[PDB]
Amino acid sequence: LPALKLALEYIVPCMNKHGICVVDDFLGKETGQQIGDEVRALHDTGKFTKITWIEGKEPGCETIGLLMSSMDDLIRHCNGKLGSYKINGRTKAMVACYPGNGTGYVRHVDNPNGDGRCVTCIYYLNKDWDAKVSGGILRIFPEGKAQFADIEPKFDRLLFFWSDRRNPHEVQPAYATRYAITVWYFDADERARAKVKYLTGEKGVRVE
Ligand SMILES: Cc1nc(CCc2ccc(F)cc2)c(O)c(C(=O)NCC(=O)O)n1
Ligand SMILES: [F-]
Ligand SMILES: [Fe+2]
Repeated sequence: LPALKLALEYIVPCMNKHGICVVDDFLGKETGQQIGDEVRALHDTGKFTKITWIEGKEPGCETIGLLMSSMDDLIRHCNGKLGSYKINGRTKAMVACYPGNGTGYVRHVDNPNGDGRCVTCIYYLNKDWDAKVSGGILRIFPEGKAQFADIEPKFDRLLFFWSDRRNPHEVQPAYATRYAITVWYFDADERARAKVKYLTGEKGVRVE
């Protein structure tokens, strides 16, 4: 369970070099399947509008909370070494469902205009996923780098990449149901001025 070694000796150098880092078998089969059940259960609450946002404290979402906690640990152990960013917080977890009728997601930059988000963190929970059959590959186009990077939404896979213009990415069509959980980490300075100019933050919330 050497998270400090994983962070300093793998995640950090990997991100500084490529701006993309893949960590396989993050939480183990049992934990990953637990997350799968929690995520599929979100449907029966009618939470999906498909995406839903999870804080982690919700009843029936505590394994998701475990994942988020683990994610936070790795980031905490990195602190100060991921670029010149200073991570002071994150978003809630966004749970995405691609129904699997050829539905993907068009090429886009997560944070093109500086809303504070510096690192994207994705966990995939698709048990026995085969991208040969079911597709759903995430293709990232790292800025200036040669070829693109194809990343299978493999079960229990954790992915990190820069959120800014350096990593335009698209999700290729899914031919089976494809779930992912995403958290975005905030850089202190970028986030500070983002609250100044954008309708983001607590003030960004609608009241009845
Ligand atoms: C469903 C989904 N939505 C967004 C952005 C939506 C958004 C817009 C504004 C916001 F403020 C917050 C979120 C993504 O970027 C990805 C993605 O990149 N998936 C990669 C993957 O699953 O492999 N998927
Ligand atoms: F806030
Ligand atoms: Fe994205």
